Amino acid sequence: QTIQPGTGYNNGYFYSYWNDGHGGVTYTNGPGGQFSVNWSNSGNFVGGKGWQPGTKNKVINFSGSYNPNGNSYLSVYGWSRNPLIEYYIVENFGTYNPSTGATKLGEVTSDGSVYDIYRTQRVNQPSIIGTATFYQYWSVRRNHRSSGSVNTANHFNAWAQQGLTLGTMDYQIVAVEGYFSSGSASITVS
Repeated sequence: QTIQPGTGYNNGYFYSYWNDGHGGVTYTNGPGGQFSVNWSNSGNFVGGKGWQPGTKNKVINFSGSYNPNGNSYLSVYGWSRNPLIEYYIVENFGTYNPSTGATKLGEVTSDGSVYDIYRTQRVNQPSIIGTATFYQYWSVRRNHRSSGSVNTANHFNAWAQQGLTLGTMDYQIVAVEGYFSSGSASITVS
């Protein structure tokens, strides 16, 4: 169903939908691991389905239509505690590369493409544990796609070789994020 921001479980999967209050975004939970998002002149939002808690070796499958009209990303997104980390394994994006301004740590090959790895620090920003300071890890896919399989272990292992050591995994979802743009997406996670 079309819902206001919140989290929960729907048809077997965890979901999380958040927006900045700006308006212009419609999020709908669909059958199985499907979710749909339609936006027009939105603010900043994030919505998707997956698991709570996630794991360090989950192989995530996703398929569907992803049609961004401007700034947006389609990624495997989640958090870790001890250390507190917000991470993204970006599979596709619109007009803006999300790693812009981040520090490149290295590269990793996974699921048919090389990914560039970055890190950035968020100081006194909102998090799953409240206002805090933490790193944001990024794996950005070179060959954009809207369907496929993501072997999270390859990314976590690559990040570990670069110094990151994830601790307790919190939620882990396939998410569509939008940043003051428009677009449509219908994604199914499994």
